[PDB]
Amino acid sequence: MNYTKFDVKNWVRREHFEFYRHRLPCGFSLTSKIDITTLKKSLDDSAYKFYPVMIYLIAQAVNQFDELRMAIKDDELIVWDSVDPQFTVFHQETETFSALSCPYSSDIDQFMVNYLSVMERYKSDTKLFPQGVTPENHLNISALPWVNFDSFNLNVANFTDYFAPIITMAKYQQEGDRLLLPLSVQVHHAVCNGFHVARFINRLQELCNSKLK
Amino acid sequence: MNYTKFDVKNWVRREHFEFYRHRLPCGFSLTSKIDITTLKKSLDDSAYKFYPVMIYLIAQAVNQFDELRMAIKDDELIVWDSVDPQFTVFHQETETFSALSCPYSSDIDQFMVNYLSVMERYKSDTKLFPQGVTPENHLNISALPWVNFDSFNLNVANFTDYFAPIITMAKYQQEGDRLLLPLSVQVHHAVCNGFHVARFINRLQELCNSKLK
Amino acid sequence: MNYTKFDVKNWVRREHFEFYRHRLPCGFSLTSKIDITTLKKSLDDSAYKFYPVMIYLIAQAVNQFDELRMAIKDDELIVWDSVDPQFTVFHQETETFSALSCPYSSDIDQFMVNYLSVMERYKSDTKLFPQGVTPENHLNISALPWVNFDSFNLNVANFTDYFAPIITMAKYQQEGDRLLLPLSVQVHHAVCNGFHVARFINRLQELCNSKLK
Ligand SMILES: [Co+2]
Ligand SMILES: [Co+2]
Ligand SMILES: [Co+2]
Ligand SMILES: [Co+2]
Ligand SMILES: [Co+2]
Ligand SMILES: [Co+2]
Repeated sequence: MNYTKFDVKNWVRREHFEFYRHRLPCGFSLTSKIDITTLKKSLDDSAYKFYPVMIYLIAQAVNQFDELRMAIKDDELIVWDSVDPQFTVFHQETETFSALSCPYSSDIDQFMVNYLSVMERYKSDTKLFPQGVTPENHLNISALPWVNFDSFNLNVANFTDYFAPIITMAKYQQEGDRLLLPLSVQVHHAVCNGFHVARFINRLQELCNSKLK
Repeated sequence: MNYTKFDVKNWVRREHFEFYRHRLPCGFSLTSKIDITTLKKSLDDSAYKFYPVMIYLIAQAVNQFDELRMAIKDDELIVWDSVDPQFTVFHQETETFSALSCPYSSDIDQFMVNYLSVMERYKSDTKLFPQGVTPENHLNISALPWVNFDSFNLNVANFTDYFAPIITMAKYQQEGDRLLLPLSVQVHHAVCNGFHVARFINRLQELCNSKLK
Repeated sequence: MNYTKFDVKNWVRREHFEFYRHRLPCGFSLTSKIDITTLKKSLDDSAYKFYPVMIYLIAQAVNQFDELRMAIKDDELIVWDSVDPQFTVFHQETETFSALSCPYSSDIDQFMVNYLSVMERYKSDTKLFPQGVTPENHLNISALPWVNFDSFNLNVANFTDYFAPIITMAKYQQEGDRLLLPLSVQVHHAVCNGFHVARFINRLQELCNSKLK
């Protein structure tokens, strides 16, 4: 068991969780711009690719905060020890997207090897879920490289007890001397508030500004 | 009775109200940036705090327009003579937010005294609604001070006949020579359209640019 | 018959369509900024008005891509040969909006004549749908000229099998040496993905940068 059953009996956010879960079911999206000036430099002195490093960096930050790793399993509220990213891959020949995942690793070079192999194996597989069933301990990551956006938001009919963060990136752009990346974060309010989203974004920004390895 | 029953029989927006209320239930959110350069200067020559003045200023503008003060009471469509703001307060020890309100006043200094006392009284109260039942004649105001956003949007499951405006502020930032504040406005389309939201924002901007007292 | 019944039996996006249509009903909105510097120049050397040219230009691009012209008719998935725009008109005396449409034409001057006459005929008609029943082969276009927005999003209760794109424009603004127009695109995920929205926006931008006639 790769999760811990959360002591909700005793949880300080108990009232908050039930209000936003059942009283006023709510989630929100917010788009913010990440300075990736430093990151671009780091990439430049390396052989790492952009999409693969963002995946890694987002999964790395989601994995430092518990509230971004919450779920319901057995009608119980759990916390995943770790999450693996499910990212999108564009298929040029069909104009559709496939969703892929691979195991997260604190070792970036091991991450990269995991990524390239999943990519090699399923590159021509235009099914929606080429690997089958999505692992429950996941996060969704996606990228719209062709257009810059100031906003993005998913309008989903029903969102009951779906607590995995959905992260979307747009095309970066030169905003003077800075290179910025619009990143949309969408979460459920039962487990995550505005503070927790801000704390993830401040952490991701830190990481973009640090050495890769 | 602190409201007037609206003559809907005769209302020019009658068809519009029923279409967006029952035919195609709809609301929208929009985020715009308020120049608060002047405001910062005003604050600087004063002892007023930021969050408290924004609250006051938003409640002041919501209180000049009727359509932002609408509601259903008794299955009747009403207009509130006045509304009191319900703002959020962050509790650092629990990572949760409390919602508080206090009486609106055209006298800012009286507003401030109302604010500080409600704050003093409930500062350590991490309940969600420390004061109990929210007053019906309200508006929601909230602030995400830790992160700058270009967009924000609430995804609420059901929104039936909930006509109170929800306003969210982000961290301001220096956009050249200007200090700007992302402000998200979310409303129901039955009572408020794009014109009315724009008219509120143009009015709030005016007010940010004027003397406080 | 102004549509073709789509071979969905054989469609490469078959799985994608049913997943986002029934499994996880989903749509999204995204706001991007269109450089209309060139366009302003073109207008300047002409007698064309802004709202009318944007309408024309958006309808022109929607009409080059099939996926933006999809619908359900007879429980069948169709593609419209062509679509006519339904745009909004502000009535200053009532503070409400009317929705109007007129026939699309590859000849801009013919477009303009169609537009001016529909405008002349229904200018003082504050009904919501002054012309009656909206043509099925449409797109919605709207404009909020009074305020600049970085984001916009419609929160619609139910969106079942409604595949027509909704496009919203804000007030442009001078962003240094460029004049930019925030444009919000909202679509259903069953027929349109992030690639297809980006491809529409890249096409509209091209068109803004080209001669009118
Ligand atoms: Co419950
Ligand atoms: Co860990
Ligand atoms: Co009705
Ligand atoms: Co009054
Ligand atoms: Co089905
Ligand atoms: Co054609």
